[PDB]
Amino acid sequence: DFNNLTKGLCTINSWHIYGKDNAVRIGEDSDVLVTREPYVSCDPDECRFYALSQGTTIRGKHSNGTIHDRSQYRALISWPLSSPPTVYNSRVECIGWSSTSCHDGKTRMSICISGPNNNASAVIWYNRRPVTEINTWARNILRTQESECVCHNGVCPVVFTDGSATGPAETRIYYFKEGKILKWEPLAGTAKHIEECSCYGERAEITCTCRDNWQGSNRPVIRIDPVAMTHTSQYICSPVLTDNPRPNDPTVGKCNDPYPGNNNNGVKGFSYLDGVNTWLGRTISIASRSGYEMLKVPNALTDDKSKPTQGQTIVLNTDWSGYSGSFMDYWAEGECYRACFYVELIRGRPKEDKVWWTSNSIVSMCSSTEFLGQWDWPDGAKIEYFL
Amino acid sequence: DFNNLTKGLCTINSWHIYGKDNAVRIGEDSDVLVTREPYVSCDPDECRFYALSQGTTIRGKHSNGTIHDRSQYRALISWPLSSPPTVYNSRVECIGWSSTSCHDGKTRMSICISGPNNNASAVIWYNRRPVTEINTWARNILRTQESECVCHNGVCPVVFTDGSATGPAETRIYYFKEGKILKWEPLAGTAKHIEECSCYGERAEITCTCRDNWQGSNRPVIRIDPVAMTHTSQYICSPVLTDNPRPNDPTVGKCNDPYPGNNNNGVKGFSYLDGVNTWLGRTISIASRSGYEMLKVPNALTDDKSKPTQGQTIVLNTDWSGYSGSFMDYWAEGECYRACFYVELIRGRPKEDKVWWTSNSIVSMCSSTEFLGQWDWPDGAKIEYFL
Amino acid sequence: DFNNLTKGLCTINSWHIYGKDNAVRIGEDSDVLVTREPYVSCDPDECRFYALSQGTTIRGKHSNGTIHDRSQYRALISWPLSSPPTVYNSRVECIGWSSTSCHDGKTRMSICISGPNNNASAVIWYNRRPVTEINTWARNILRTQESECVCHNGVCPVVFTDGSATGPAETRIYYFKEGKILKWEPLAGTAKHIEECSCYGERAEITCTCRDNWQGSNRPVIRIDPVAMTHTSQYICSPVLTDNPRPNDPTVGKCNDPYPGNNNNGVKGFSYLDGVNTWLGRTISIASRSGYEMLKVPNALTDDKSKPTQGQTIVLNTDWSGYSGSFMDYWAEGECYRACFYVELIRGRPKEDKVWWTSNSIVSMCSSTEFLGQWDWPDGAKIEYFL
Amino acid sequence: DFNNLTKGLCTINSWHIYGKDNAVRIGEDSDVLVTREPYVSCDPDECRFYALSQGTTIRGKHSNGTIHDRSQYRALISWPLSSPPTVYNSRVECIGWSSTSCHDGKTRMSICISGPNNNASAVIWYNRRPVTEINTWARNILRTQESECVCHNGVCPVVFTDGSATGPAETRIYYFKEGKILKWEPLAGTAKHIEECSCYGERAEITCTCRDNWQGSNRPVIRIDPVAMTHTSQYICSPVLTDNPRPNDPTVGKCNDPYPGNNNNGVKGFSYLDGVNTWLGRTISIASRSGYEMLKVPNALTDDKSKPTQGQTIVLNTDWSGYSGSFMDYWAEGECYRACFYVELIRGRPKEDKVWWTSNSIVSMCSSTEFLGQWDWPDGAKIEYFL
Ligand SMILES: COC(=O)[C@@H]1C[C@H](C(=O)O)O[C@H]1[C@H](CC(C)C)NC(C)=O
Ligand SMILES: COC(=O)[C@@H]1C[C@H](C(=O)O)O[C@H]1[C@H](CC(C)C)NC(C)=O
Ligand SMILES: COC(=O)[C@@H]1C[C@H](C(=O)O)O[C@H]1[C@H](CC(C)C)NC(C)=O
Ligand SMILES: COC(=O)[C@@H]1C[C@H](C(=O)O)O[C@H]1[C@H](CC(C)C)NC(C)=O
Repeated sequence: DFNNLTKGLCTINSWHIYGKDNAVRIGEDSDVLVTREPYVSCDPDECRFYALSQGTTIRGKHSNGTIHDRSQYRALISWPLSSPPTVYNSRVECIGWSSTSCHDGKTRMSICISGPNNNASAVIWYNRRPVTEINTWARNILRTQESECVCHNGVCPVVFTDGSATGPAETRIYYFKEGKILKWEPLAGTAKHIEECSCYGERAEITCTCRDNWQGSNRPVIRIDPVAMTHTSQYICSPVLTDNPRPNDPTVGKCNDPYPGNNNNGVKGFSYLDGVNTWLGRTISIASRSGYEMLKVPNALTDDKSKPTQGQTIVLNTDWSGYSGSFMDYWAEGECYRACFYVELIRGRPKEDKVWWTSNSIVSMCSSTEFLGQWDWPDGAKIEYFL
Repeated sequence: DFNNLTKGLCTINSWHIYGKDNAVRIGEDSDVLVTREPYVSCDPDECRFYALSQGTTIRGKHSNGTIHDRSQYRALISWPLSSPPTVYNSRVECIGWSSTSCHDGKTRMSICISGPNNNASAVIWYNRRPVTEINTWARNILRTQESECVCHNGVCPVVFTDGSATGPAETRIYYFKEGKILKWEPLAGTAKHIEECSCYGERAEITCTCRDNWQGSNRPVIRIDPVAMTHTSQYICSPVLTDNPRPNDPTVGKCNDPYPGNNNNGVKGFSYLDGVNTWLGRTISIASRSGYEMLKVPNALTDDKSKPTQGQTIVLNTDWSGYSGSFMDYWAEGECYRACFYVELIRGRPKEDKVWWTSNSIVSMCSSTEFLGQWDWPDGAKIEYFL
Repeated sequence: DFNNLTKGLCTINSWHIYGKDNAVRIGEDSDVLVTREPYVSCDPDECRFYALSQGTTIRGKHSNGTIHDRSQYRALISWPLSSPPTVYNSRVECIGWSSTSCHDGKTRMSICISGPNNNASAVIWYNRRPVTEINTWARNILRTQESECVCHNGVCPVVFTDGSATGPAETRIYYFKEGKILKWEPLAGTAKHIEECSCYGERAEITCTCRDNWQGSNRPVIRIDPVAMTHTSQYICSPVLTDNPRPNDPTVGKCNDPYPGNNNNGVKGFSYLDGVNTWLGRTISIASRSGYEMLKVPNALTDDKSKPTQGQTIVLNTDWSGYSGSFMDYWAEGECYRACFYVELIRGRPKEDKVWWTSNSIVSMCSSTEFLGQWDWPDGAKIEYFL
Repeated sequence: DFNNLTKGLCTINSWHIYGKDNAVRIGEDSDVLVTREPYVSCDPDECRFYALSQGTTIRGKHSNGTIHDRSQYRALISWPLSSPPTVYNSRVECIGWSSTSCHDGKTRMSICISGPNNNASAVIWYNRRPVTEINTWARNILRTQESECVCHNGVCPVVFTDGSATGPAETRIYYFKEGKILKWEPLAGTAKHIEECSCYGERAEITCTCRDNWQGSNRPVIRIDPVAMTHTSQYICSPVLTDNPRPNDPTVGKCNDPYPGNNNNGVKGFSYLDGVNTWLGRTISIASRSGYEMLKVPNALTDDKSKPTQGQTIVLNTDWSGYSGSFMDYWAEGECYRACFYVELIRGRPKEDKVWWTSNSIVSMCSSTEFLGQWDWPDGAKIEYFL
């Protein structure tokens, strides 16, 4: 049967290490594919790492220029937890340069979009075979979440966006079931721009924390109802701004508008909005994608004045970070859903340009009800060795 | 039970990306085997890429001279969809330099022919064990389809050819069932020469579009009946000639004779003859194997005057193409058979001779009922990196 | 159902070769991960090699400095028996720099501890998903056995230690069941210091032979009761001292105190205390970790005067050895539990410093009731080839 | 249930290609292990290649000196049919420098012998776990078949030899069942010396064709009865001598004595003694291990004057050959047992000494009832590329 979001989030008193692949370190001497936009996603019997390959190894020569986001050589691949996406272990889910993937409890739905900027198309795969296609509707880079979607009794919502990435665009929430479109609706609510949504589900409710790439430094939130196939948007009120770049933390935030200071930019990110048990993610730097932390910000979603009451350093401020998304092993044993997340430790261009490539590692963690000590999880590689 | 061709072809209003392995790109730095004559074929629980290995990696030194078609080091290998045929992932189906393979719904039948030009032999494997052998009957390079065959209630027809490749030869249609020969018949119909057939089945009918290597630029078609174990040959009337090389498109074509202009040459190819829902494949160039397109030519099979009413670019005219064959996931969910095909993106010799090898990548697509945007799918490699 | 320790140890009249991976030899030309602290552990349907990867290949450049014990790039990996821990075959059980792992008959429990020296945390995984966490309690390198634990009717005891490694510390015996803590107790008995325990079970009794890293050269023994969840500590009376370094063998040993001569040092080790059928392991050298032997010392556990009555050379005195732990295929056929053990053949730093790395191979053997001839099992590699 | 030899041999009117791995070619650029003494053996659901690894890749530096037969780094490995024994695909069955392996229909029994020349020991594994050990009985290199054994209703006979390899020695026929010794008997019959036996079974009878390494150029035959656990020895009467080196073919051969001309040497080999349907194998050269042929010698086993009535070239006289053994897919479909065999194409030392290694490829073929054309199957590699 299809998995149903019947549990709530477990209490998050800290975060324990869940997974790390050290792909860039290892890939300096093994056949590791170049990637970006990774994520983690579970099936009923296993969890795996996911990402968009560049169709080349890091040590390979075609790794030169992998700083590019959309090429015909990209594809969503998945592989064994905490292992490196290698040419021999990676499994191609589908071909494209933007994806999302989730398991409905019975089987998996993976979606890859591919094509030219002005005329791309998305293909929904279910049970490893293509079932539905969706053509661009705004003709300007059709794109999806870049992280696991969430299903409920067969329904798996997926947030898409088509149009400008620096002004109003056409965002849509699609409701699929066995790869077939049951219904889709345009973005409603007060969020003024939706990009790469990070989602999670619990108690029949799916919460996606995305990124306002044009005006907000205070990421938008899209709360979805998988049963009524309806949703709503907004922002995280809290003054603890979580995008990047982003102006410094104010004392009050905006709930239904983008908090200004930075335009036309940002980084995929996530959060766990669950009352007092609410945790946020943010790069530590406000200027670039470096260092990453988790901060317990009670009621951030609604308390336009909320500040951290606890936190945890994930990646030091002197180490490279990047994309961060949420996933949960919905098939795990227990009375609740252990909240997990991943951080993308980008290496290479643009920041480290003595190499011609751009790749990343992965570090993943899940919540603990204990109050555990922390450690920073760097990619670990030495660009020097790559010169 | 054995799968039965009980559906018709789905409407083809466009073509979506199905698979791509970027083997030559990746193989520049990983252990990827040298190949040619690839194809795609599905089982009830998965689909895979297939090809004739050269028994050597691309970066390997024995890759030197892999421009040769028949050596004792060749063999039909299959591997995971959209992955590169590597030394560690490729599975040897059988040994030979010409094959065909299909699944009857219960298990798979793969056939490899091997041996000296004047005295080769074919071996039919069923359920991964050899069952039947067939010796040359014309003593001049025994050869098969080079792409998936099609079964119906246990019967899987396979088109063979023995004799000259530049004049009359002995072509036969064999009817196997569990690897055993039930019956074989000589080529009947008006087709004057049959080489490397591309087939597909629907509504108890198997249609193979082959290539008249000696006189036709307008590929022959062999329509087979798996129940009555009888067939018939002809050509595609349409003036939209689909072989290569080939003279320019006339206004009227030949239905029961080879359309002249080019002799003793051509390229394996496919087509989907289904009334108005009829689609053709052809290299874009008329001189060499470069660029590839799909064109909706209603009734091409019977309308000796038919012209394109719609089309789609698969590979740009400035990129290398090659062999193209048809396959369909006959075990997919749905009311019809989604038509798919693959294009072989040959790299190396003879066209690109600064390297001593000849290999290829793979790009595969299946039909969509939507009207999707297009993108060209190049191999992606840079021979420069290989020097 | 959960496996139950219902058999006794088979008679040990000699030791036959069980497993060897020649990872350092092979890894000189293949992608083999750098490791340390290996072990062997069985499931109901297979046995595998285990170890703490360094997140890098031996030939890789990040192998430089792998002499370090705790980094964020370490992780417990398992792979196919007698094969080398490669980047493509190794499976990540969990992330950390100290582990233990056992199967309760139904599924496996693996534990990895990770973090900064002054504030680490342990994570218990059961059935491949995290279930329980345990924070440092003495704030000075939380650590576990470094070898397989043993379960009984669902209960799997694990010996931990936190605090100084050169003076009194806090050792605890935890009793888990399906990853959940049922109960834990502090170290009782007369053992004055517990480090890296090697355990085995038979007839409802679990016996762990650990290492007194601060004062004893005569390793301590912790006998555990999985049903009553109670234990007891002591030392091996025998004068045949089995740690390293260690003073020369006296005529009488200590039963309830550390036998002096060497302080603040040692090597993980094991033993089989079973009446007259009692066998010990020890490096042959008394100065460093080189050469390894097995010696039948009847009643060593209680006979403060016992001497060898038989023995077997495992690794010559002129070859590098290291850690040694016990495991038994508790799911094997037969009336008893064939005692097995592994020896870690460390290569590289500190002893062989012309290379910048530190890795190891593995050699494993199990007891025979026959009286078999012996052979020494060297790592086999040549550091010269690595320069 | 256990497989039972209930069929007879199919008629052998020719031989078709079954398997080839091109390991040395491929291994010039991929991580292929160095091996010798290969063979092929089937289980109820698959067939695989087997051999004794050298614990190193061909391109690896430890490949230097792999000309040696017994080292502590050797081990019996098995892998996917027609693929190369790679570091990532090879599976270690057991550790040793002499093996044999067969499947009784329920599970597999593999045996590896290891140790010093004057005091080795054999370990019998059943269902992948060690069960029985057997110590040397003549104290001079304990050794087995080097090719698949044959079982009947649970009983799997294995021919061993201990003592001189150039004079009388102690050969024994062991009868195992689930790895346990049921009974063993010393070599009886008129064969004066037994080494590396090649066996096959049909109609409750197991026939092993071995090699008289001290006096015979006309290989001995040991016919075994798996039910009565009794056997008998002899030689192949035929004057078509099949060992190597060997004097030229006489007109009459010896039935119960070694045919003289060459002493203290030979090559593992096989044959199919089945009345008129009797086929022999022999290197084509009489001086070294080069070229290989199959010859239909009716009644060779009993007709001390029999000459070839038909034959087939397997490997040309100008290509390297070596060991040859028999195997049959006893679980194949059909009314008879298709006779198969493998030839070891040794490369490197001693013949080709510009390299410091010694490895091999594999070529395998099975009988056809057809009269198929032939082709020679060379290893394919170019030692030049290895310099
Ligand atoms: C696959 O490429 C990415 O994820 C790129 C990576 C890049 C980044 O932020 O580093 O922006 C993503 C881009 C987002 C817009 C908002 C700039 N999405 C697509 C589909 O092009
Ligand atoms: C395996 O080799 C091929 O597929 C070769 C490849 C070559 C080509 O067209 O590029 O012709 C094929 C040849 C066809 C005749 C018509 C020239 N078939 C065989 C079995 O030799
Ligand atoms: C993973 O690291 C090890 O096993 C190290 C290896 C090192 C050795 O003896 O070679 O000591 C272990 C150390 C033990 C104390 C007693 C010195 N344990 C930890 C968790 O740091
Ligand atoms: C594993 O080594 C072999 O197979 C060696 C290979 C060598 C050969 O003939 O090339 O002789 C085998 C030798 C046979 C005696 C009769 C010389 N057997 C053992 C166990 O040492």
